[PDB]
Amino acid sequence: NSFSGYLKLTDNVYIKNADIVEEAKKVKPTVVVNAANVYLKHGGGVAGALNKATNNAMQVESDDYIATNGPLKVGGSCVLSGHNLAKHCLHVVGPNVNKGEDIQLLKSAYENFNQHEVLLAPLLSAGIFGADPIHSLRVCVDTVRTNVYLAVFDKNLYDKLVSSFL
Ligand SMILES: Nc1nc2ccc(C3=C(C(=O)O)CCC3)cc2s1
Repeated sequence: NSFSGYLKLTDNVYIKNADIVEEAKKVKPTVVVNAANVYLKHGGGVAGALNKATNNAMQVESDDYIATNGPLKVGGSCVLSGHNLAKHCLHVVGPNVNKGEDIQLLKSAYENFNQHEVLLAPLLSAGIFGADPIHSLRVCVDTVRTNVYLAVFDKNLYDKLVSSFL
């Protein structure tokens, strides 16, 4: 299957009201982005959901990556297997502003997307990380230069995001 049902916000950013787990299972994109933490512990939010959809194969692989390479930096990323969701998973660490991490690092986090021509992604630093989701979409639009398909689960949030752009 291919991406379908997205609204084009800019020349390279698309958005859909969808559960990113269901989009990944259907489309099996070349790259799905995980909203990760520095130790790749996929406990809640989108990370917990993507890891559960791989039946914990993502966490076992992530633990081996950490033991061999050490933790990521905030604003950094690594490429691991996408398992059943994608060819690759790009694990990207946005700042956790609820813990005093600098919001400037949200631009650095999205810059990691530019190494891939097409990605399926969530909004970074939204949810448990505490950033305003409409600010996260603005940083995405201002920073990502490649084609990004953003999936937003919550209908109320999706409608707010689309209204801020159109
Ligand atoms: N299967 C899924 N579990 C989750 C968990 C969290 C989310 C989040 C957002 C949303 O797109 O609505 C914004 C903040 C967190 C999405 C999904 S899809």
